[PDB]
Amino acid sequence: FDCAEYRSTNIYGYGLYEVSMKPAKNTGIVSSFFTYTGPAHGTQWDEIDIEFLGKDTTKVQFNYYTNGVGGHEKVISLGFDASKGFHTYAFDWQPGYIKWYVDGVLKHTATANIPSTPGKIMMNLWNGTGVDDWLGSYNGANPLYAEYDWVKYTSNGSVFWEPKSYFNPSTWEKADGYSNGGVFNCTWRANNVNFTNDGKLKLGLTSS
Ligand SMILES: [Ca+2]
Repeated sequence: FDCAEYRSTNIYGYGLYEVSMKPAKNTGIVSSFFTYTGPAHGTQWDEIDIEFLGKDTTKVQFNYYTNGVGGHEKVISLGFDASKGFHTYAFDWQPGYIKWYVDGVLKHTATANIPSTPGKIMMNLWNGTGVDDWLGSYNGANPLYAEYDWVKYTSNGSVFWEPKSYFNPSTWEKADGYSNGGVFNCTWRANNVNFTNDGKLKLGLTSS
């Protein structure tokens, strides 16, 4: 299986991160929006996540890692099926808290051991292996898509607006030609990152 990952080339810090998206629906997969920096780049592993488990798109999972330590998973019920339309998901990341919102409504707050290292904005779609309890087993269904209409990052003195109508190499990069291995049971392919004519980033999960 081939999957997809899109990531910023720059780093961003504290502020409001918003994305308008529509995750894919299927057992065994995840569609995400998150920030990330790792020892892979050094720093210290700090990451804030919005993950949609395809097994049940009526919920969304929030989580974070501070210094390689995670386990802050919070599953919230949305009140609607996320895969049926675009909604706005955001997280307000400040030095002493992370606040998550759905369509402008506050849904979760965290104040413990909050990350502080600036990272890249990343979006991916992938199928797991060895985590059937978390994601359900992946059944090989495909192609599957996760779509993103726009991304916005607002700090108090700047705004990063990305409407996703075309590929901009100075700002983003596509993952390609490798697998994360581990529970990621797919290889990242640049060809699986496409832009629709109407201005949406469309990540796909396909066979091969
Ligand atoms: Ca757009």
